[PDB]
Order: sequence, then C-alpha cells, then structure tokens
Amino acid sequence: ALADISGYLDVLDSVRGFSYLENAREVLRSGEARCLGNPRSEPEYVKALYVIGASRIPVGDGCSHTLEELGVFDISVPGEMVFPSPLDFFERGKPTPLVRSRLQLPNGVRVWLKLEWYNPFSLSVADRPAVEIISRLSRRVEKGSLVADATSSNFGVALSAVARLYGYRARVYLPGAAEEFGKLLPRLLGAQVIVDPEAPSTVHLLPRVMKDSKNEGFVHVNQYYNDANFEAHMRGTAREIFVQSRRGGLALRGVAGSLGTSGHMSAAAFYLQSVDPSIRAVLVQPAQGDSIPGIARVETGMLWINMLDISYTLAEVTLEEAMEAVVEVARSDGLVIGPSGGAAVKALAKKAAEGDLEPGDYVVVVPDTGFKYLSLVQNALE
Ligand SMILES: Cc1ncc(COP(=O)(O)O)c(/C=N/[C@@H](CS)C(=O)O)c1O
Repeated sequence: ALADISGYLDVLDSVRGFSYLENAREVLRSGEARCLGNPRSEPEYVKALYVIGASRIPVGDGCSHTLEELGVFDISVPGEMVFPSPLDFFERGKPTPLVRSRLQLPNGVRVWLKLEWYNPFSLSVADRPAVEIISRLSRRVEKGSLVADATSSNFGVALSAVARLYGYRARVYLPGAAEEFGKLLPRLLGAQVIVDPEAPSTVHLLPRVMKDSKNEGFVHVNQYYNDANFEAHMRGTAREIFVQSRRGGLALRGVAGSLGTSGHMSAAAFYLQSVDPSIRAVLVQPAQGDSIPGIARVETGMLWINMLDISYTLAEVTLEEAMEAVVEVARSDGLVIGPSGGAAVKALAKKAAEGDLEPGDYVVVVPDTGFKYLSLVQNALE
C-alpha cells in the first residue's frame, strides 16, 4: 500500500549518520522497496526513500513497491510552466535541462550538459542545498533568527534569497578573491555581507564564522558539514540524472563534475553507482597554484567525497584550461558556461583522450552561467 512521504519527514530531524544509505543502494539497485508494517519502526528505511526522490512510502504486511510506484519517476513540472510562487518554482520546475552538446570528444565519448544555472535564486546549483537546509531549519529555529555561512559566492546568494523567503535574516562571509556578484547580490537580497581581504579561500574563513557564531548566537548553517547539502542533490540533482538518462534513451556510462563542498558530485556518483556500479565519476582537481572560482582540491577537506563509498577518478585542470573549454562550448553550443563547468568539460575531455573511458553517454554537471565571470572571460580571449 502507498502513503504520502510528507507526514513521515521528522526522520530528517532524527536519523543521523550514513548507515541509512545502505537502504538507498539496495532500493535503487533492486528498483523496489519492501513494504513496512510500521513506518515509524524503520526510520532508516523511510529516510533512504526520501533521499532517492520517493514521494510515497510502501506500507503494509509483506508487499513491495517499485521506484515508479514510489514516485522516483513522477513528473513534477507543469507543462505550461506556471508556478504560484518562486519557491514552488524551484521545487516543481525540475529537472534542470540536460542538453546534448555538439562538442565532440574522442572514443565515442558523447557530452551532455546539465545546466544548473536554471535555478531561480542563484542561477547556480547552490540553490538546491540552500532550500533543503533552510527548509529543515524552518522546523526548529524561530523566524527572524540570523542564518549565516561562508561562501565562494553562489551559496551566499542562494542562502540570502531563501533565508529571507523563510522569514530568516542572512549573513554571508566571502574571501576577498570571490566575484562581485557574490559580494553584491546578497546585499540586494537583504543580507549582510562580510569580506575578509586576507582569507585566500572559502574554507579558511570557517574558523572566523564559527568564532562569531559562538559570540553572537547566529545559526551557522555549515554547507561543508550539513547533511542536507548531500541529501538535496540525492533527491534532486542526481535523481534527475538517473531519470533523465532513462527517459532520454541514454547509454549512461559516467558523470563529470567539479568539487567545492563535494555535495553534488558525491550525490550523483553515489546514486548513479548504486544503480550501476561501473558508472565513472570523473572529478576535477584544480591545478596547484591556480584558482578556479567555486571549486578546490579534494585534500583541502571535503565531507562526502571521502567518506562515502564512491568510485571516482581525478583529472588535473588549470584555470587557463577551464577557460579554453568555456570558449569552445560557447563556440560549439552557443551556451556560455562558468569556469567550473569548463573545468569538468575539460576534465572529461582528457579521460576521453587518454582512452580511460567507455564509448557512450556522459553527463557533465555545469554549476553556473559564464555571464557572472566577465574578467576570466576577458583574460581567456587576450
Ligand atoms: C560555481 C560553482 N561550481 C562548483 C561548486 C561545487 O559544488 P559543491 O561541490 O559545493 O556541490 C560550487 C559550490 N560552491 C560553494 C563554495 S565551496 C559556494 O557557493 O559557497 C560553485 O559555486
């Protein structure tokens, strides 16, 4: 028997840890789930179902239900694209587009681009964790409380818009080296913004944010460590790649992406590799000395990409190389991607060149629009 998952979403405030993901893998890999006689005695199972994008839960004595029955494959989007509010637009106006590129890689490696700038608040993938985190927050923390974090830019914008849509106040802390959209836009959206000229990276701002949190009593929402960030991309970004691939007729052989907190590619890889363990995750390691905005090297500390049981390969990519690739996707497809998108295109293009990859369809996740990166555009032309 099928019941609504919404009623049972207190498990989000009660399950901790990662042992619950064993349930996900089996349900995904099997393509079904066992009915629970007492949904409340199985909090691990129930959470797993939500995290894979189920909308309903299987309830009763001895039965099972498929992914389709559970609502993993439910179409959310109104065909007419009419939405009664922006937050409902983020939620229901999904998936983000999967576009097959005219870009041609060797060895029958077909490039598809998942355009995460089709998120309404930050025009970037960071919307998805921002809505998930703040939505759980709305359960506990009283309205008018100040919520805050460090960001390279996107999340700070996403946090500021979404905070204020939930009655919360926002503060964002940014490195001096972040772009002007990051420093400026949260202010337009009603946040405070703090820029540390001496912080060379977003991770290095973390102690300052924790220190001030202890002093002032704001809720440091902590995108690096907040399990909602991984979970949002499990039921959103990754699930979409699962569903789109299948509805698309794709022979999905891998994913390619970039790492900041590591939330989105950990989710894609884990979810996809639950379904089919051979699926490669090709991940970018920005080259040493170089800065690619929004992303970083793994060894600077990332929660999920280490701890979860995820097969991935790395490819080294310089800024200059991420910028070359922006330029060529612009000339191939007329679509203007961000630095970190080009980095992932490049990264896959190398594994493809090397002979390391099967022929078939790969999905790259493109985190944002290149329209926010005029300097790096300018410098890559001259
Ligand atoms: C342009 C762009 N590309 C990739 C990512 C990497 O995504 P995750 O690995 O975080 O899912 C991000 C996330 N950026 C975080 C900074 S670590 C933020 O906006 O504060 C980004 O903004």
